[PDB]
Amino acid sequence: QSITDYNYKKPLHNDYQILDKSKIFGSNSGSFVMYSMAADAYYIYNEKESRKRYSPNSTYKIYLAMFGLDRHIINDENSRMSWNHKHYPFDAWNKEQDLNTAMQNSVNWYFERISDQIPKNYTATQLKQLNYGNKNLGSYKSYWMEDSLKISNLEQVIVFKNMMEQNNHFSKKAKNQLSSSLLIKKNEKYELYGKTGTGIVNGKYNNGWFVGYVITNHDKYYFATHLSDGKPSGKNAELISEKILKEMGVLN
Ligand SMILES: *C(=O)[C@@H](NC(=O)c1ccccc1-c1ccccc1C(=O)O)[C@@H]1N[C@@H](C(=O)O)C(C)(C)S1
Repeated sequence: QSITDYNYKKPLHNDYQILDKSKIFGSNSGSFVMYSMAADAYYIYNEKESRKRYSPNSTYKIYLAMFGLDRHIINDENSRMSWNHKHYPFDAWNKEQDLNTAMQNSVNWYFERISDQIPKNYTATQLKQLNYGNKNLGSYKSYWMEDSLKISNLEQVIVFKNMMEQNNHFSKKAKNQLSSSLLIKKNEKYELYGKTGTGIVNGKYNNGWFVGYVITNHDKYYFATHLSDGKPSGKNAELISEKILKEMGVLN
């Protein structure tokens, strides 16, 4: 909307390292950002592109889940929601959900039902405290889905790291419940947590995301891949993230 709604220009006062992951990105365009907790350092492929703000799409379900937990819309004993019989094109959406199944299968209606219960003033307060991108709530409907609210790839990392790692307003039990819903892979070497997002505009992919974090025995890393062109889907952003993280030594 405004002059600053499409970019993040705040300096990184940290140590940062330029990466070249162009061979992994291939015919896709976008950026990758990682932050290491132990190093207090950022690692960025395509820094210019990492500061452009895009709709977060389904990655904002991270924040809707945290808000839903914070406001006691869902909890640790019961995060179940019944299906209202509206037919969806995916069978995984046509059934009862809890936080885990909704996050895993990116069930939009579950998060929409959460958002409907959240008053605009609370969201505005939270996006301000979190420094969430352009903080633009617009019409306040599905404002995170190809709409007013935009965030950069660099901000996806900073905002998620700060939300989880600072001693703040969100409880440890909420943070733990969200983490459980985001767990993708666990083995002897690492735990990988994350969430995809895919935007579709006029039948074409236009905006792919995979935002998450890795816990190893030595460190914790927050990361995000954004795709703006080529085949810009969440699925592809996840594949790219895994290839990059592997090369960097984060996954062993
Ligand atoms: C998350 O971003 C999300 N996005 C969408 O569903 C979406 C966004 C914009 C336009 C269309 C759609 C969409 C996708 C699938 C089916 C129907 C529709 C629609 O509204 O017509 C949900 N998350 C994605 C992810 O990558 O995790 C998803 C593709 C699983 S769907």
